[PDB]
Amino acid sequence: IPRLSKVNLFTLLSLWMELFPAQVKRTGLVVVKNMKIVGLHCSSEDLHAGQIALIKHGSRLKNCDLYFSRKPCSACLKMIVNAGVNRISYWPADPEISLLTSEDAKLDAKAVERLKSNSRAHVCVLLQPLVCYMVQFVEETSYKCDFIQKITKTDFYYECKQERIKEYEMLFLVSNEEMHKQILMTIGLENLCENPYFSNLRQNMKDLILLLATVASSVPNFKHFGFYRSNHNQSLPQEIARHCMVQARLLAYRTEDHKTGVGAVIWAEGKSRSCDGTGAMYFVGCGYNAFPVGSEYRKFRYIIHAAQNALTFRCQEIKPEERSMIFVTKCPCDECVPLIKGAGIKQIYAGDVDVGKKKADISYMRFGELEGVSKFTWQLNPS
Amino acid sequence: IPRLSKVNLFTLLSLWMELFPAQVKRTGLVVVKNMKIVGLHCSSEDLHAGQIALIKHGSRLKNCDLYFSRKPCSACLKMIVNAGVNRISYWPADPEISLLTSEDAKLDAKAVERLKSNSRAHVCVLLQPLVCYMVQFVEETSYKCDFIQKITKTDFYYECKQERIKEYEMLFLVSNEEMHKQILMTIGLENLCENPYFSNLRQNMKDLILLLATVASSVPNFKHFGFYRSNHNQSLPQEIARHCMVQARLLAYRTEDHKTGVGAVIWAEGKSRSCDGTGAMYFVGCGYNAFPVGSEYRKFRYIIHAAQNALTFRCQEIKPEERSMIFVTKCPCDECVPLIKGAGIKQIYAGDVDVGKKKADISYMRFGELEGVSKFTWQLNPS
Amino acid sequence: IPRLSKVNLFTLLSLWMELFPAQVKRTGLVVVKNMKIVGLHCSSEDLHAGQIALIKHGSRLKNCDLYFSRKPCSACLKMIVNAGVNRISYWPADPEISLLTSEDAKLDAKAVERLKSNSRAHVCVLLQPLVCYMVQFVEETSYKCDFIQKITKTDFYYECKQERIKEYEMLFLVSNEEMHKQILMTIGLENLCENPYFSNLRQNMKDLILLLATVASSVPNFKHFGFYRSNHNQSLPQEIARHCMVQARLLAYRTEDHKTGVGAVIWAEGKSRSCDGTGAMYFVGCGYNAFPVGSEYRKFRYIIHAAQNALTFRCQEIKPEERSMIFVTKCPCDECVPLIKGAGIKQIYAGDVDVGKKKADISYMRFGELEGVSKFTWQLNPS
Amino acid sequence: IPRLSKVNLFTLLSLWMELFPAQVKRTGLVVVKNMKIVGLHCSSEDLHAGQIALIKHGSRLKNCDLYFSRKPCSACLKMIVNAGVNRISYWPADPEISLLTSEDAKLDAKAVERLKSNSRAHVCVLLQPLVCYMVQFVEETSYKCDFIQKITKTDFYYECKQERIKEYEMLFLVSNEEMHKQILMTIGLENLCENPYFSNLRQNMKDLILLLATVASSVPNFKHFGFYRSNHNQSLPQEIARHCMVQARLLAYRTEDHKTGVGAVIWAEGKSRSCDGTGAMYFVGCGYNAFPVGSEYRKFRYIIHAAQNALTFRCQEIKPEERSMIFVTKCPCDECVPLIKGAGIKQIYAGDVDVGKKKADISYMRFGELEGVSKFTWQLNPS
Amino acid sequence: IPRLSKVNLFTLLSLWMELFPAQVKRTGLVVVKNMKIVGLHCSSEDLHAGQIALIKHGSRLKNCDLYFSRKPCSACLKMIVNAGVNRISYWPADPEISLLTSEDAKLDAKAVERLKSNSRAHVCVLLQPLVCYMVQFVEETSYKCDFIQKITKTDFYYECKQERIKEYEMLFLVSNEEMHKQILMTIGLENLCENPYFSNLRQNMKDLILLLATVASSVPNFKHFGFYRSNHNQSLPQEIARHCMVQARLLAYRTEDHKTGVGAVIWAEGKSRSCDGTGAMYFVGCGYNAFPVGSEYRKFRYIIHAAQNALTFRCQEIKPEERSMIFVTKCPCDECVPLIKGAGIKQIYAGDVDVGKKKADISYMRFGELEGVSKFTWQLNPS
Ligand SMILES: [Zn+2]
Ligand SMILES: [Zn+2]
Ligand SMILES: [Zn+2]
Ligand SMILES: [Zn+2]
Ligand SMILES: [Zn+2]
Ligand SMILES: [Zn+2]
Ligand SMILES: [Zn+2]
Ligand SMILES: [Zn+2]
Ligand SMILES: [Zn+2]
Ligand SMILES: [Zn+2]
Repeated sequence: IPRLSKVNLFTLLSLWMELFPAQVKRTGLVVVKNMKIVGLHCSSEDLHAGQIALIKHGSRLKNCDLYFSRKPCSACLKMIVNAGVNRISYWPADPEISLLTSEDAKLDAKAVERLKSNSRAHVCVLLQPLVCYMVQFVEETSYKCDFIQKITKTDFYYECKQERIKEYEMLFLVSNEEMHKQILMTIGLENLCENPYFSNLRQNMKDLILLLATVASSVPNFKHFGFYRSNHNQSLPQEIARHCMVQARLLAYRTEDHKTGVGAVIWAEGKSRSCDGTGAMYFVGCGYNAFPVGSEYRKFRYIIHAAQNALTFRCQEIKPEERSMIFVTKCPCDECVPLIKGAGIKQIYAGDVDVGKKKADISYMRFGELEGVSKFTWQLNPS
Repeated sequence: IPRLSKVNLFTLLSLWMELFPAQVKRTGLVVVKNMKIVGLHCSSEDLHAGQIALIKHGSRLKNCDLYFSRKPCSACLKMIVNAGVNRISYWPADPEISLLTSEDAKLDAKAVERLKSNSRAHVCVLLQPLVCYMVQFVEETSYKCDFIQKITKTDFYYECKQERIKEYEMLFLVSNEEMHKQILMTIGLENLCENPYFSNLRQNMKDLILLLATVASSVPNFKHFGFYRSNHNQSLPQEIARHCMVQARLLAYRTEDHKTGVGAVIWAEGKSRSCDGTGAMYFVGCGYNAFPVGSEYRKFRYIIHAAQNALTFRCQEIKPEERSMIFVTKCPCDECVPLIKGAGIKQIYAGDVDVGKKKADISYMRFGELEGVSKFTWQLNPS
Repeated sequence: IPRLSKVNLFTLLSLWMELFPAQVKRTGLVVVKNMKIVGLHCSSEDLHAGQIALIKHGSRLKNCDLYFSRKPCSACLKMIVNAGVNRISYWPADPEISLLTSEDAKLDAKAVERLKSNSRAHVCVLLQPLVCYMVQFVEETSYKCDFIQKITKTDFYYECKQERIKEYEMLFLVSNEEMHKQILMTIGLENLCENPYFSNLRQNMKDLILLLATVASSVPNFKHFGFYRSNHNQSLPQEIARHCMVQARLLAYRTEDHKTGVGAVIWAEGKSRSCDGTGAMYFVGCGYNAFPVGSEYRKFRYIIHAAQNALTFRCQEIKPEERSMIFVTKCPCDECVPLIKGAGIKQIYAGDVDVGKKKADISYMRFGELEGVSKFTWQLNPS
Repeated sequence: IPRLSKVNLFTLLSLWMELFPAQVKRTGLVVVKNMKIVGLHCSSEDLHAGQIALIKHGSRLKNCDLYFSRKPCSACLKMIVNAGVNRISYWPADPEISLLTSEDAKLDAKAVERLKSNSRAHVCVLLQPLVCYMVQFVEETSYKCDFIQKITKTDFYYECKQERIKEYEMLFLVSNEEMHKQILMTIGLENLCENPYFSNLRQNMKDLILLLATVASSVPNFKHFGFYRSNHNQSLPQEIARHCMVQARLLAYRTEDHKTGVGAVIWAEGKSRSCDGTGAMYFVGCGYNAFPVGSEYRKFRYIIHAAQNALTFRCQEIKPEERSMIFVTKCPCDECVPLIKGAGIKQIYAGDVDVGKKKADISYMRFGELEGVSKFTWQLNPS
Repeated sequence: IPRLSKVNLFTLLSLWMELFPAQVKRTGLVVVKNMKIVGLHCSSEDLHAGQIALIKHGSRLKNCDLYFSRKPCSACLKMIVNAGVNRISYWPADPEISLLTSEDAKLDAKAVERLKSNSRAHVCVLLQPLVCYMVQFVEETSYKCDFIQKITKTDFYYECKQERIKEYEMLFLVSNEEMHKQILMTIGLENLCENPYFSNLRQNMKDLILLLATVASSVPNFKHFGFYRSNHNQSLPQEIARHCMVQARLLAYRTEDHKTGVGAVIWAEGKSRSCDGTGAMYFVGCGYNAFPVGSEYRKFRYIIHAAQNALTFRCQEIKPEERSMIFVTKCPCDECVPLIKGAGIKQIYAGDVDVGKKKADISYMRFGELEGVSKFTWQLNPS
């Protein structure tokens, strides 16, 4: 099966983080340390994505790969290169200081280039072309996901997917070819301004947005479907729950071991005010189905599930007093439910498609009779 | 004087952690990083020792030596090797999935062997033969310990020692040679099934259990003896206090310099629910008398006391809101009492034998007149 | 412009930490890791500076540069070298155990020498001579600082300067050459007892005390001037606020190339008891105006402000429930105010000379319109 | 079987290197890098052992453990601590500048002590007590060695051992307790001047000399026995061949889990002048019959032979123009002969006791018809 | 005493290497690894300095600081950064492709700037201002050097110094204000084109050429003075001997703390053809008087002499077949002569001013009767 690239996932997550529900445009950000995500940020109405990462992490940004969805401003670049970041990737579309307006915006882009030159920071573009079968694979698996299939049991997917394609291309892409060349010249990408490198970057940029609109439509806003109980115990806002579930869906395409991909993400809600664009919520960990590191490949009994990787490679600890949520694309197995409950995760969001089913090596019986953790599943509103 | 080996102490502590007061058998665990204990776990009624370590530590298990008291199951082994552990030692007896019953257990043991070979971490047995004088030295010092000597002032020790020997032999040892050979064949120790490598392992396994029963009897349940106030402020359960004190007694035999060994262990009680087999309690730090690292050797003004090493080489911080207590085998000196009080440790458990004594380079006067820290000492129940 | 030496600042801060408001004398301490300050400690009436560092840091003292204001005692030296400190600088004045009295004091100093020889850590003296222009540069800038200039708007600075010169000479210096030679022979600096290496050390010691009394007088006690609100929300004690502001003033002289030096320090106040000599307050971070690490380069557009450096290279995290204070020598700019507010810093202490100004590349308009953060500025008491 | 310690072997080899045939006494030296010998030196009539190592290695002494047979003088110590050596072990009998005479010698020892104090090099004594069965094991295995058995088939061994004991103890040991007491006071070993540490060190020193005289006598100068060919190509001098064979015989006691021990050493003869005390010859590599660096568990099929270890962990390369010879205690097997011939080793010195024998997992048939390499075997002089 | 800076000495040596006797201009180069010189190169008539370093070192240029005397061309820069060099310092007077002529030269400079921008290696200028007493100190000591004093005992020094000042400033400096201003604009040094940074760089550049002309005149071509034998034996060409002696004379000012600074350099002559600008002659090692590294500090007894540092920190080995010679400013002591003779150095060049003298802790008696090593001393031609 096709496997999503690491730099393509961190780029896709950065674009998705820009769409977190809430002259200078919004910017998402992914902070990656040792090829593991250690933070997902968004630009609040007060601060920037590159400045929130400095507040949240500080000197811990040393030797970190930062993936912005817009080129960071001069103020936001000097602070992160001083922190110690070694790689700053960005989406080659309109930067943070909107060039589609100004003298200040155009002059600021020049300052970034001078700052990029005399500094050792690898401010570059890590965007990569996808595999030919990747876009077909994502569309095929999205229609079979636990969320589209749940609605089917109640044509709509393609209709909703087209709207996301329109919405995510007037936001993450410069439709005009002449406008994009101006931006690429202004942000120090002259070698990418000439064909076929201009068309290669543009095609791949459109290629990744199609994948994002395909994944984002797999957890759709449609006919009042959301995450609700089957009976803290309070549900998240539906916009946040769907956004965090798409993050798990994106991680599900990093799966390497099984033909069916599972991805999980852990989010916790602070009890105090926060400077991030996500609000009180912050990112705890993420993971996907994979073999143990080192190629440790009965074939399913040597895999680390999505929930287990999230609890293993987590940056922030689970605060007992806080409300911490986990978003698993599928029903947690009998192996992961004790770990999720044991780790102190208060709420579980998943798709109750495999619930109650016993297989040869995996079982989904503990999820249904789980006590102590609130389980929200994709379904119609009981009210 | 004989000095306990590092791998022998981590093996003994793992066996002792299995006896923490509270198909698949209980397992103790010692997580060691940079030759320093950074966690003492036990198998809860819900989770496993290997899975609890993943929850408590996560990715911090990287480059860690884990000492189980039973061979971890395939589920627990795949997670810890994924986290990045370095050396998975285990007690070469009945594994976690009990072989003394089943087809599922035998298949699971095979699954570990395939995972052991595919993976990189060294799943080995670090059990070592004891020094010839070690067992005699341990018995000699245990009769002169601050707890047995306190009892005599108010023949019994050997009577209690024999009972522990019987109890710990039917638990940590396979008495039947036929049964043990089946286990060693099943758990991949084929080259330890033939003599003299079969009697060597069996003798050493029995040799360490004799040492454990000797140390465990030095803090005995006898004539309603426990840790009570000499007159939070609430005492720990007597089973927990004695268990944590034997941990300090085990560390006291790593004392390299001074003729009398003192060991200390710090435990803290969380205010929330926990997934560990020890309950709300968790391990903060441990230490013993030793010269400053790097062989920095009066001969007593260059020694780092047991309390000071525990405060120095501690994994978890002392939470001011939590109830944290320290178990020191001997009365804390006038040098360690301010450090224990200053660090925020709420309770002190020790043997008030040296209390009030004024030696040349060491004094025990500040312990008696200590304000702000609850002091529990080995004595009769006042009520 | 003159730039303060890295080891001269850590030496000056250690002397200043000894003056934190509250047989054995007080001792200040600076813990430096990777050339960044990770702790500022004083000596409480119960504990020592070298023992408080062990409590606050523990094993985190590994590979740390410790700058004491007095030579640590044998008890304090053995604990820090056990932790893993590599370099222990000290002020070559009277040590912690006062030699200006005793047989116990003189024997303890000899014990340190054996410990210093036996151990590996570099117990040395890093005091360095100042630049010729440095001493009058500090005096010139101090008279033009935001605090002396504020008073003049309401011939006095030199009277304060002389008083602190007298106060800091009878405290940090041994005026008698006979007494100092005895101390230097006792504390193992026998090669510094002979000229010209005896007058060189004494001259350097006098130059730093002259510089310290110059900086300390820049935030004077003249009249009723203090840090009051420009109408938690409660002000710090005036002695603490002035002391913490002088720390920022000392950091302001590490400014890389900018003509005007700005320094910031962040302090937080815990709600529980503490063992430190500073009380409940602990040190969060420090910084100064400087270009991004790696010598990055309109010239002001590529500089990291004092507040931004403090937020980046901070050891402790900003606890939302605690009281956090930042002391910036100049008025925070429009770049730093969102970061200080975003980071959760509850109170701002700063000057108000530049408030309301609109320069070309910098503005000070958001400070006046700041909501949610208490602002304290150098002014007379409104009451 | 008793396995010789690393620091005991490097100490034993340093003593043996002092006996290389050729006010200030001759000194042997072993240079160890990554626990592998990278040089064997002796004090020439012109230079010192510590100065020859600097010439032969230079900056390569960085992070190396040097094992002298006498405490290096001030000139030798300052040059090797400059190079960057890690540990400088020595035999605590009599330093290079002999104290059994002078004011200059006594003054120099004090200079070494001051140089040790202010430097970070671990100038220590790594001498360790032997295992109880070690001395008996060496004695019994020496009568069954390939060289004593050869003479037997043509009571003498004990007679040769006794005279070696007299010679080696008179040279490597200070017989007078008072005289040795003075030396340990002079060379900064006061803590070893008090019983039982004075008797422990003295007993351990005699234990290693007894072992050395046992190993040295195993390749005895009895009658006209030596290493002769079986009718370059010229034989080494018999004193050199016997000395180098004992080196290969001392390595034989590092054997890992194999009842019969095999050790190898490779020496090459330079075509030009040399500053070493060994003459034109230099040390190429050493190795003992042992398992791979990890574990390899028919059990003989996974053990690395002595010749293979020497060719693997060799410091100097085999120059085709030079005359290089290898000394192996046992006859090279059919597996090692192609490697020795292939590596370019010109001459082989061995014991032809098990030559021509074909065992199950090992054969010795290729040695008899080895073409291109001159084979010298322990035998009586043909003429 | 003033001490020459590291980056300030490697700059001086690079300029001096340009003057090695033999459109595009000759360029000297210093390759520095771990703050130790590992190569001195000059631009041959067929190759460039940056290309000879690649041939001589290859991949060993990784993590090396290269100090060119002219900015390397685009061809030379791309290969050295491909090798993995760390810093490329240069003398900001005129690049390799001379700008004082062309369109090709001006275009080439732009290519270097683009190459430096998108690459990672620090192409910077490490030139530093001299200490105030430095220039006077060198002028005073040079008149008292072994070579000026030798001629004096046979006013001239100042006359030769002025000629070197006239020659070296015409070559290493751009006298015209406008021409140097244009070059700094062309080579991407616009930040140094504005006062006072234009006058600062020009003044410091003049200070070093004055320093170089002062040192280069300390070994003058006055009358028929040269290095001739006191009583291979063949001497070097007088131009080469004087040039190599000035290298030693330059390192004499790197001496840690001695009024009598001593510097040494070792050179060897290959028997075959070479691509370097120095011919078959290549650089072996260099050194100066200094205390042992590691804070080491009868003061002269703990000083590693210039010859000893040269042998310790040599890069190339002393090949017996080649002709290798050492240049020491002072007469080798009785301690360094055995090491120079032992290391295999064939010839010694020195100043026989203090030959035969016997001080307290140093003697110069062994140099007079040194057999086996050819000795050449500064004297009049015996013909
Ligand atoms: Zn921005
Ligand atoms: Zn699962
Ligand atoms: Zn388990
Ligand atoms: Zn104590
Ligand atoms: Zn102290
Ligand atoms: Zn600012
Ligand atoms: Zn010597
Ligand atoms: Zn063999
Ligand atoms: Zn070139
Ligand atoms: Zn010398």
